[PDB]
Amino acid sequence: MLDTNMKTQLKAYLEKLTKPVELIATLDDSAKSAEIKELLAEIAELSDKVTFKEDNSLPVRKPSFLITNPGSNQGPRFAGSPLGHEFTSLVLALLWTGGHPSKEAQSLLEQIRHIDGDFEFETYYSLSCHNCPDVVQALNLMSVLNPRIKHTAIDGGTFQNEITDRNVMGVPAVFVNGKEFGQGRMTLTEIVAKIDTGAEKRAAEELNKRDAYDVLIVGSGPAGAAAAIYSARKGIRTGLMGERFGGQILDTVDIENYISVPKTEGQKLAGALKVHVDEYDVDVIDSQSASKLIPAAVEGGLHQIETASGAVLKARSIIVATGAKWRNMNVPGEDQYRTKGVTYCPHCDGPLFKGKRVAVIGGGNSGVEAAIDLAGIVEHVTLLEFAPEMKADQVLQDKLRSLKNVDIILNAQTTEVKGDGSKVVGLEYRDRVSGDIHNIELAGIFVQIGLLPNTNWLEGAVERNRMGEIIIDAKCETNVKGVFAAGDCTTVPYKQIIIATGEGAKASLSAFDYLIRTKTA
Amino acid sequence: MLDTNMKTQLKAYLEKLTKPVELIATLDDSAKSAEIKELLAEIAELSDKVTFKEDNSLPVRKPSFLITNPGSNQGPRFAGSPLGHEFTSLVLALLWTGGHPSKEAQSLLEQIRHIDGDFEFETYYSLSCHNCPDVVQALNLMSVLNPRIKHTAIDGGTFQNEITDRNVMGVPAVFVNGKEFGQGRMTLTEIVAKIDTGAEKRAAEELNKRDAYDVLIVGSGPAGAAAAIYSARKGIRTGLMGERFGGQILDTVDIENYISVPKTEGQKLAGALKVHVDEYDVDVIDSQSASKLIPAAVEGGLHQIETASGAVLKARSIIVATGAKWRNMNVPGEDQYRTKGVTYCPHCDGPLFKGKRVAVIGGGNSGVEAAIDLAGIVEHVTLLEFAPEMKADQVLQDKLRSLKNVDIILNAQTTEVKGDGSKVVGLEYRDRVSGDIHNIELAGIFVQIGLLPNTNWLEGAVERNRMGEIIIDAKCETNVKGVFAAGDCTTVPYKQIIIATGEGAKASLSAFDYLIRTKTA
Ligand SMILES: Cc1cc2nc3c(=O)[nH]c(=O)nc-3n(C[C@H](O)[C@H](O)[C@H](O)COP(=O)(O)OP(=O)(O)OC[C@H]3O[C@@H](n4cnc5c(N)ncnc54)[C@H](O)[C@@H]3O)c2cc1C
Ligand SMILES: Cc1cc2nc3c(=O)[nH]c(=O)nc-3n(C[C@H](O)[C@H](O)[C@H](O)COP(=O)(O)OP(=O)(O)OC[C@H]3O[C@@H](n4cnc5c(N)ncnc54)[C@H](O)[C@@H]3O)c2cc1C
Ligand SMILES: NC(=O)c1ccc[n+]([C@@H]2O[C@H](COP(=O)([O-])OP(=O)(O)OC[C@H]3O[C@@H](n4cnc5c(N)ncnc54)[C@H](O)[C@@H]3O)[C@@H](O)[C@H]2O)c1
Ligand SMILES: NC(=O)c1ccc[n+]([C@@H]2O[C@H](COP(=O)([O-])OP(=O)(O)OC[C@H]3O[C@@H](n4cnc5c(N)ncnc54)[C@H](O)[C@@H]3O)[C@@H](O)[C@H]2O)c1
Repeated sequence: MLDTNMKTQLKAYLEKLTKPVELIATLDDSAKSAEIKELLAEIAELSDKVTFKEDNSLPVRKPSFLITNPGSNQGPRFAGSPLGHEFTSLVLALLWTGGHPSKEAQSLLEQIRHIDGDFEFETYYSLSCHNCPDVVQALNLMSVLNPRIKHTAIDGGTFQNEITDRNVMGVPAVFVNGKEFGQGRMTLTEIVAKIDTGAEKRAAEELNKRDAYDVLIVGSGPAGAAAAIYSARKGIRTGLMGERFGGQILDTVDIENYISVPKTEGQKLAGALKVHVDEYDVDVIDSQSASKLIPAAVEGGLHQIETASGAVLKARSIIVATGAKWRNMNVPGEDQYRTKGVTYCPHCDGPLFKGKRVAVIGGGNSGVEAAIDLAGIVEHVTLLEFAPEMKADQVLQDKLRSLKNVDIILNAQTTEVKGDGSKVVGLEYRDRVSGDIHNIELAGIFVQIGLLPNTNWLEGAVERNRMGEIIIDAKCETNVKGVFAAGDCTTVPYKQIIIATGEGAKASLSAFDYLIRTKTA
Repeated sequence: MLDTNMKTQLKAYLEKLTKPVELIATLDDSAKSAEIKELLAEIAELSDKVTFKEDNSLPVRKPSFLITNPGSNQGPRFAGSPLGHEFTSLVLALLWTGGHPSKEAQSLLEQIRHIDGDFEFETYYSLSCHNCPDVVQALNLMSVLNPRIKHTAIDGGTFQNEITDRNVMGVPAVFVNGKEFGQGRMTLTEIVAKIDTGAEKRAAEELNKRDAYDVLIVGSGPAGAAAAIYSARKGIRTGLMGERFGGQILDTVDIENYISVPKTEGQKLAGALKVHVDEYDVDVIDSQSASKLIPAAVEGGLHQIETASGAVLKARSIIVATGAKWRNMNVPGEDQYRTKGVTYCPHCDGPLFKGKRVAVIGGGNSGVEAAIDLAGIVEHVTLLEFAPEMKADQVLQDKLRSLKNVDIILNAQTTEVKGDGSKVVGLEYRDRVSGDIHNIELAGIFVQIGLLPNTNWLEGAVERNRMGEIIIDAKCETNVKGVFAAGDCTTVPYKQIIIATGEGAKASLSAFDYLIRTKTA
């Protein structure tokens, strides 16, 4: 039923065929199926690539024909007339199946080439309908790429029997596996979204496709936030990846040394940090953990960060700001009284305990200094050391034995934090030697047993001191060109919010200075 | 007229005499003056120190007698009876004048021993009055110490003539140089305040008397404020001296990078800094300039700071935080448009000039980097260099010549900042070679010609790099034990409020650590 106009175009279009096409028909003696025999044999006669065969004992509609390459039995199936408005749908099916490429976004085409679900699409059309080809062609494309996605386009003029049995007022009308899909306009892009609803949001593929960063900051505590703002203000492409925006301050409650702010709160300062950040062009990535730094193999090239989610980001410059974790005792009641008397930092919370009795857990330098600190502010201090002797510098140990409101207890293992449901009221411990249990009444417990920088993921790539801290010069420079670090994760002598924010800003200005110096062409 | 009780005490009290006393009388034949002859000769007869002479041609009241040491004619003069309630006033005058000491605050006594004004005090009393001795004795004491302060105590029973001529309803009643002074109760302490109303508030003597500080912080910008809060929170004795509380931020207007605070203002942040400070025990000294550090000559001893006012303060530890001054062009209109388009820092203000044309003044590193910075943010940048070539690292000069929105002008001396009464609209300059005048239209002028740390007052005492910055390690330690430094005055690579506050806190924690380590007895 091809008109001469269609023939000439079709002859011209089949000249753009690089693979051999076969049309496999299933026909039933009716004059409609005779009309489709004629057509297939007309088309076959127009090209040496195109062969018309027929197999009339297949479990598919009659009349219909599979378009395919030799051997393989995968491709678009038309039932009834592939003419009218669907003429250009038919040329396209032959072309694609014969090696011509899709004229649309190849990213989607790969996405489609990899899909797991088994889908038969059967679209219902009729020859008169103007808006039906775009849906037909769409789902045609799909059937060629992935062999799991089958597609039968159905002319309503030939199957009024199926039009009624299954209600179809209005075409086009598609039916994914004997189930209503959708009607009217649908672009391929739009089709593929809905089909992969039970998709799997590969946000790691989102991340892998991003452009290189001018600076990528790893860690979104105070240090990294501060660095993100200073970087964004220079207008450079800036990224800020971290596990949890706000770092340590988020789990903090009463904060009284953020300079200029007599009293604030962790959740609030963290929100204030997020607001300042969003005042600038900063791609904030949350809930994402860095697992490896790969240093650029040449100056002027790019460093890489690997995430635990399997993504890889790329940056002209990196800033590490991943902080530290204070070690816990891991005893009953420790959790329960976190921020209600059990604390870590003596700098931050010391003043809250004037007049009160406290304990320091840990006999290292950090614990011993902490006790000499608290001793001046508070009424009584009890230091408890797990080992049979204190580890701290002698100078400090003698100074602590000099004060009149302090007790040292050796071989003392804290077993329980006690409180009243609201606040700490005491401590239980055992003598690791005789096994004897003991009780202290107090209002505060300062755990000073070790800081652990979050840097074991950097082993081998940047240099660390012997406590795990990232070694930095005054400019926050690491031993790798174009990698800087700021905050508690580094060798800064002290760990405070106000100190960490200053270092992030430094690291940012140092990173910018390195970008502008990276030479020329 | 001495009764036997008075004699016995007086005999006992004159035994406490270390110098020779002379009573010089002026007497007029009346039986009152005969009554004072008798008395003087009774007293003379009670001690070998006390001699009674009389000179009856002196320009003073009759009867009266000067009490004094031989030769010299200075001391308390009584007119009429020095008896009744004023008996014990008389013993005291003889004792003090004969070398016995004042039983009251010797600080005041030195203050009084040094006074410049010429004062005759004449107090009016009468024998019956209970509250008159304390005023009489007070002003007696004064007359012995300083020889400029004369004092005649006047018995009203003998001079009813002067009681009426000069109205005196109610005693005691004192008259500094023929002029009403005061009536009723007056302590010496209270007398001396009022007499030195035209005193001179030696606030430097206030400062010289203060106890040693645990830490003395020099400079009350952000760095020193931050250090004062961290120090005070440890409860140590802390002092914060500076020229002007708030440092550089006070003259600053729009501040958009104080981390956590999207927009604040200089005068406000400075007030917020003052409030946080006053939340703790910090002796704030304002309007006071340090002129010299004298390092302790031994560990465990005290450093000293000399002020321009001549005061000297003492501290176990010092923190220097005296900042820097950006160099000005010193041209007409520079002042006028300070904070209205003329600025110093490109980090702070760069973002305000998106789309705008700007100039950078200065072809050093700081200027050239600044131009490469602004070039990315802004539409056009014009760098003007006073010399015939730029000074900056070559790397940077080539990078600046690489950009497409930049002009370099050599031998260019800015002559005028132009505006519209509100904001900068352009710049005038001369070619230092041909002398030709030129004009540029712009909205911003970034002056980048040199930072000058405020540290020339430290020459020789602590070590400085070659740009004048105080050399510090990561711990803010200087090359002198127990002296630390923080903020723009030091070698920190960048000068920002958030960076300076972090350094002040560091320097504080480092200073505290040094205090606790300073050994033992
Ligand atoms: C209970 C408590 C109370 C405190 N109170 C005060 C106080 O009153 N005042 C004060 O000044 N300081 C206080 N501090 C300390 C203060 O919070 C720290 O100085 C500050 O948070 C350090 O900031 P930071 O940016 O360097 O690191 P962090 O705050 O620890 O933030 C680093 C961030 O990076 C994340 N991260 C870690 N590893 C990775 C990775 N591989 N990839 C991506 N992200 C990663 C971390 O989970 C965190 O979110 C307190 C700390 C605690 C624990
Ligand atoms: C116009 C302008 C705008 C700025 N805008 C910003 C901005 O938007 N953001 C930002 O982060 N930074 C900004 N800055 C810079 C910021 O103010 C500095 O980083 C910061 O003030 C440095 O603090 P500081 O404590 O180290 O020293 P300073 O702020 O300079 O304070 C030191 C103090 O010590 C005093 N002093 C000096 N000598 C002595 C002495 N011998 N004895 C006693 N006291 C002494 C000084 O007069 C001053 O009061 C700006 C600076 C200027 C000039
Ligand atoms: N300046 C800082 O803020 C900072 C912070 C952390 C570490 N550091 C430095 O790192 C080094 C490590 O010193 P440190 O004191 O942090 O660690 P440390 O390992 O040297 O001392 C830890 C001590 O805790 C004791 N201990 C452990 N578990 C205990 C428990 N459950 N109960 C009681 N006692 C227990 C151990 O016996 C040991 O004495 C030092 O050089 C220190 O100066 C510095
Ligand atoms: N990182 C920082 O924030 C910081 C701040 C200040 C200085 N520095 C360092 O100190 C050194 C000094 O560099 P710098 O650039 O501050 O100073 P510089 O003296 O090296 O350069 C100053 C330049 O200004 C030019 N100049 C002076 N007056 C001028 C005028 N009125 N008009 C036009 N041009 C004029 C001079 O010709 C000279 O080229 C460098 O090593 C720099 O890195 C660093």
